[PDB]
Amino acid sequence: KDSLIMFLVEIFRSLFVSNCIDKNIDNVLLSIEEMFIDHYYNPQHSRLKYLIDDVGIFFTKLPITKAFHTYNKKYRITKRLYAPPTFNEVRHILNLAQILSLEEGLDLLTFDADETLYPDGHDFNDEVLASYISCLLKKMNIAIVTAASYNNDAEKYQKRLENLLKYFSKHNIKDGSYKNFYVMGGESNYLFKCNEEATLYSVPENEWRHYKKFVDYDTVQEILNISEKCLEKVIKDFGLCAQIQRKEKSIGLVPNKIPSLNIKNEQKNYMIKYEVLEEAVIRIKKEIIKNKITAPYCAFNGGQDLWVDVGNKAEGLLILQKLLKIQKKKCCHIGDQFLHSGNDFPTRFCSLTLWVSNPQETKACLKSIMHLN
Amino acid sequence: DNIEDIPLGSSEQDPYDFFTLSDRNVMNSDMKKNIVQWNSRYSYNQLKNKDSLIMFLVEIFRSLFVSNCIDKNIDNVLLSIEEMFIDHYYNPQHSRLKYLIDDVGIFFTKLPITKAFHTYNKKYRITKRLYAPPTFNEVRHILNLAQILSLEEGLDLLTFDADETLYPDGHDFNDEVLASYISCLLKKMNIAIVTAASYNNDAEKYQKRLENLLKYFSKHNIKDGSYKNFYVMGGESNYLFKCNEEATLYSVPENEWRHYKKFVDYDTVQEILNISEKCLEKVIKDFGLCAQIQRKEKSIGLVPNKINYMIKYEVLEEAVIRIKKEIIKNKITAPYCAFNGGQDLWVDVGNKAEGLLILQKLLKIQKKKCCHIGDQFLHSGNDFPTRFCSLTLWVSNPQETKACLKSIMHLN
Amino acid sequence: DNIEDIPLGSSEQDPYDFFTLSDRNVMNSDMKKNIVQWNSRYSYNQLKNKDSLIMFLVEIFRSLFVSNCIDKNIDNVLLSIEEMFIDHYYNPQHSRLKYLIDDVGIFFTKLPITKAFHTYNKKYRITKRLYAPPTFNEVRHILNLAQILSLEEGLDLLTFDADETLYPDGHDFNDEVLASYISCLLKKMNIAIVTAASYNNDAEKYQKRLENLLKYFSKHNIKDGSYKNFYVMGGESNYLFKCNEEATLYSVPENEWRHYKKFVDYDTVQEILNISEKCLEKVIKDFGLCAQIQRKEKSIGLVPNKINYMIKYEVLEEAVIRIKKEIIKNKITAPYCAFNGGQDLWVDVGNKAEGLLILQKLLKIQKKKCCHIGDQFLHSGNDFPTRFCSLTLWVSNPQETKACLKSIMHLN
Amino acid sequence: KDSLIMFLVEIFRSLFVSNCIDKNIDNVLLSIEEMFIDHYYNPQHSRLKYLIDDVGIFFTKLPITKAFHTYNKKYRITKRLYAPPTFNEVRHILNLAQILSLEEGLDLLTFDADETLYPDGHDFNDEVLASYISCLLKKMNIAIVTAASYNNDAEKYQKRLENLLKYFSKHNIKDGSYKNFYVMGGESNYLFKCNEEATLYSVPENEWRHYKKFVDYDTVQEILNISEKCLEKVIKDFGLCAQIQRKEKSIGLVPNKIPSLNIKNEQKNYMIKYEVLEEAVIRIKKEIIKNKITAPYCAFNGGQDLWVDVGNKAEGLLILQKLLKIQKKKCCHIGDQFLHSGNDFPTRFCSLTLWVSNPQETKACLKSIMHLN
Repeated sequence: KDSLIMFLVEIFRSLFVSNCIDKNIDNVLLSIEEMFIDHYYNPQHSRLKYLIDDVGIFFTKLPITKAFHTYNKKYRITKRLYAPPTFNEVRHILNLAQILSLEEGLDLLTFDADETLYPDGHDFNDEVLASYISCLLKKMNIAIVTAASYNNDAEKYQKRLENLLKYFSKHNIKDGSYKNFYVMGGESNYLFKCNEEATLYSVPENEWRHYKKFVDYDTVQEILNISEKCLEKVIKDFGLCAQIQRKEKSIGLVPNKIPSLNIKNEQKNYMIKYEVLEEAVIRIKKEIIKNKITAPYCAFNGGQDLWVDVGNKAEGLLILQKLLKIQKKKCCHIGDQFLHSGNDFPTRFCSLTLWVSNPQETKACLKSIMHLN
Repeated sequence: DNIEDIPLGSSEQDPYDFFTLSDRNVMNSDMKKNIVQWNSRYSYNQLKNKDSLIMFLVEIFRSLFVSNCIDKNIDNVLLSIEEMFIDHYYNPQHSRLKYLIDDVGIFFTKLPITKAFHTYNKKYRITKRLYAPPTFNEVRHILNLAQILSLEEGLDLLTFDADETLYPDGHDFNDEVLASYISCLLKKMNIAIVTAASYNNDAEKYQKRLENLLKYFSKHNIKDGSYKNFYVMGGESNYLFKCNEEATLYSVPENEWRHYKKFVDYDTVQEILNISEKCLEKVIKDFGLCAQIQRKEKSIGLVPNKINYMIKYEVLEEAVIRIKKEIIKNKITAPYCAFNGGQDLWVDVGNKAEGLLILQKLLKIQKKKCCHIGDQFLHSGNDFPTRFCSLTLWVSNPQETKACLKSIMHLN
Repeated sequence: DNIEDIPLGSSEQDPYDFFTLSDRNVMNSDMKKNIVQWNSRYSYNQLKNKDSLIMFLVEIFRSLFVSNCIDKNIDNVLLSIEEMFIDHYYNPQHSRLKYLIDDVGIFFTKLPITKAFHTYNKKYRITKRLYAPPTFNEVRHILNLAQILSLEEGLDLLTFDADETLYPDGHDFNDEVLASYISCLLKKMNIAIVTAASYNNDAEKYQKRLENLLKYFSKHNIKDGSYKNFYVMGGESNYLFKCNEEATLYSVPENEWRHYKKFVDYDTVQEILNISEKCLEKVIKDFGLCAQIQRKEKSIGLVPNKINYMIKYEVLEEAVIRIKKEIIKNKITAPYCAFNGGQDLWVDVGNKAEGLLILQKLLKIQKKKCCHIGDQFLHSGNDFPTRFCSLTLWVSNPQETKACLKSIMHLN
Repeated sequence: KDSLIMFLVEIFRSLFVSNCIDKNIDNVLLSIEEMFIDHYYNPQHSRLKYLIDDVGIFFTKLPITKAFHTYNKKYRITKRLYAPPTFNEVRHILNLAQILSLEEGLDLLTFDADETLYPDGHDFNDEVLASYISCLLKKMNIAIVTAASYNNDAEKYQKRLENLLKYFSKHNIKDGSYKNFYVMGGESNYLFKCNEEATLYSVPENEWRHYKKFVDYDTVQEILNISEKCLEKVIKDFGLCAQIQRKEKSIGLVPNKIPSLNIKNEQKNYMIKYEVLEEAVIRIKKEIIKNKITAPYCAFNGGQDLWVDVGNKAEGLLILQKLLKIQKKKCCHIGDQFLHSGNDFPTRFCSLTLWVSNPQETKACLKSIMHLN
């Protein structure tokens, strides 16, 4: 799951079953906060490292006590006699705590666009969410990391973000704010910026090529050929109706449309069992590790088709960090961890990370970002 | 055979959920739901509680897979499990399968679980997976296949949990392809619809949700008198409707079916609603909720206010347990159902198991010839006991309901 | 208040143990027993089943320790737990503590758990441990301290599970230091001994095990008539003996105490023994065991043959469950106890909870003024319900029994 | 616990609940055996490595199927309708499987003397067990690893093994078998052999010094001083009545005798809570790791007193292996894993290891060693 959330959940459970969760529990909260701050400083030798081995690194001193006190007044979770705090609520607590930790401020806010901004299969379609990103764009750089691989063609990427770009053109671009907006395609392969006319344009590759570690063209082609052989073997033994699609630095297994239960004349994408997709992801990672590949890559499920890309969203996050000359403490990222189950590419060590189950919680977290100043 | 002797425990609580997998607000698309079932710590206890028999088979197949022998001749293990299943069919009480699992229920047919496994495996080749063992969704598909293949003789009654399968996300019936399967099945066998919605005795309100479906019924079914076999049940076991010549529901006279339902002195009914109303009012005050209470004749509910204002899922669970505890505190033995919906809370003085038995006794159908289409993710086990009333099939989405009904259509 | 309404479930089974921590053959010295309690996967489910209330406190203190606040002012958590304990003392049925734990039982005294924690911590400084949280053995010591400190008014009855505490490894009583504590306590309060051994109505055989203890009784206690308060109970609740002028046991007349025990038609008693004897004979044949069956008037047992030939512990567990299942198959409702000893198997048509209540009613003692010294590792929960009859203390070895009795000696 | 045992236990449980455990289950057993042999060959890339990460290395092809079939006829564990196979029984199965795996034979048999041979606090006192070691001594070298630290004084070590040495003198030493017997004191610090007169004598340190990796005298003294400071701090805050005892290369915390509950005039060793001893072991390991000590050492509980020695029983096992010029496949060790809870010194990778809860199971395992030839 996520060992840190389970740590706080189990503590709150045991505090609840003692029938003292609604009294003054500041001694427990302050002790947990002092332990969290003691992991902020001297992280490798903190006591939290022994209690939880996969804490990672904390880049800010979060006020978990003040965050709990603030959230509890809003939802009154301590008043419930029969329902103790849940996994979802503790996730909300740590989200508010991470926002409150950034007292000095941040300059880079990144969104895993596949997970939070647009609902998969459609374009940006949230007028209120565009307004929150709008006012925040003025104060800080906002970057968008998207897994779509359209090479460096900015028109295809604009089709998904057209509504937000139209909002930019109407209200943001007036006072030079528009320069702060950045978009990252592929995983770390294509970069796009915004212009005065509110239209996406690809940044020259030579400007940001030096920041990223080079990956040999022979090595990536080796990766795609391995993935092609595995996907072909997986289609053969499961008798699937899918095909392998190869991009410049991307390869995926996409289902073929077939006539289905709709009578006479209609189509539906061939449903591939989610279990078969996970089996394929494990086979691909097993074969890639067998060939001793050090180059970073990401093989993810993400819906009904499987895709293997070179580079990970963490690499694009660190690219934007090093390019904009921002320290790691002053940048945060909004992304959903339910979609990436096994991780191995989680950015908990690259930048601050927020967990937001649906676009409505994104509005709530972005409202808190507005209130922070 | 009777609701009085059937085990309910309406005022019990399933062990608490900290991960809130039932929260269909956070879980959104089916992709995120399927991720958590792979991780055992995320969903184990919640899962097995919904259907322990399936989990029992998951553990056997898991050990078969990790022994690296799941793809060899495993017919000895499967035949042994089938032999336990048949021995539980012949002698359900005090069987050995009953000893292993207390809540296994009753089997009404000889389950050919071996053939169901061989056929399901041959179609999807799930045994070829070297790194992913068979998951919970696939063994529940096998149990569906085993129950369909078991049902060799035929059916007379088909029942649908209408809130779960027929209505998309609370909307009205809007699946024309599904109507064709339902119409062809009504021609051959009786079709019963049980829905938790309580619209008093207003037949037009119940028809409004089934308006699209009844249009297909009037187009093709009205020709051969199959419409008489169609029945709808309101409340949970409180109101009964049949179909007339036109595509409109007409209420069955109360005197015709009154005796089949277990008697409730009615004074207790409104005592239940008064306790629930006081608890919900206190819950609204305590959490400052923006909601309204809708009270029916024998039903009461807590519904969010129109913008819909969001009610915290955990507050809904808190209020359900408060109502059950306060109902115990007044020592009320009447069978009822207080369930936690996605956005709404509802307390009904009926149970869908009670209405299923009422439909069985009215139509004078034996239990072997009765089946039920229902999703076991949403309904708690204490409110509706699984496989105690009839054969039970599990369907997660309208597509699997289509496939099950198509397979039932080609029966024998 | 009565054995008839008390919850037994004599024919139930505790969830199976794969690690066999109860196997005192493999576990040998107390060092190896203490190792496994630190690992949660080794002993969790088995432990909590023996005393869930203690485990409930372990989880709270575990979360307090991992919060790195167990050594700060934790009096708010402890006072809240104490407030739940007192609320469970006033209203045990339907209390909130009863909601958290179903098998908590009844409290007969206001537990000062806060003071018991503060005193136990101040003596051993268990809160100073930075890497090891408080274990199960230390919280069960605190519960012992909380129950002794709770008992403020005083005692009239003291009961010993003789098989567990008095006899060393099945030998006769051979602890002269313990006799002094027992003698001083008899002077002030009545002392009752319940032992599972069944020697028919032979008072000399029961005395042979207590011969060393009765020598001390005759030396110091006989002077002040305290010997009259001493009572011994054979079988499990079948035979009763008192003390006479000399250091010899004399049987209490049956007519004096017959009515207190729940009636058994006796014909069922021998039906139970016949079922058990047939099951044990089949078990001996099936596993080729070298053992003998000893049948008493109202007791029957399976005992290893003299060289002692070793009987596999798991075969003993298998035979216990076989006997319970076959007893159910004949639908026998009489309260009995079939327990799995270390080397022997025994089926008694009595229960130590039934005999404890018989001693309570005979001496006309209120439950608040009754206590029991017993080890909860050996006795299963279904046979002897914990804290349903009187206050219960947990003792692992003769040394802790000495310390508890010394603390009881200085009471008020 | 021990992940491998749990693997077999859970499989046997699921086989039992299917009500097929008494039928022909050779397909499951042979598949598990083939998987075990496939981890014997190419161990780093075996499928067992993925299913169980801590399998370690297997030095022989064990016949787990034949071992189960042999054991089942003896105890009829498949006939039990209500009790599935336990942790103890599966441990017995793997013991028999490891014995049967040594078809070619072994030349070195080692006993953790603290755990199996003598019951703690007493000397060797098993006439029948001495007979089994007697006949086995002729065919193979038998070594004894004991944690007692008496320097290189052979008289103190003979006091614990006097009964077995007397058995050696009467029946073994007649035909030159006595030369095979070896004893290892400390952990890997003192070595003893047997002579014609059946009396222990210390082997010269220079003969076997080269095989063991050298540990600086400054480093071991650093270890003992750290342990002395920790034990002193532990005695101070718990108010214990114990004292620190320092040997050449050993240091321990030993309880002080105090007058106890026995009236007037008697003594008893001060009881130290087992929880305090575990807390001290963790503190000592934490401080030693903080000072970056690479030298092998062992800090164990083992009763009522705590002892910290330099070197581990694994080092003595490998010393005797390299000294006697024996391949790892032809040597086994009999020791109990209940006493060493957290391990970190388990010899599952050094040699074959048997698990034997009491001296009676040692007699049973040594009878099987007799039957192997």
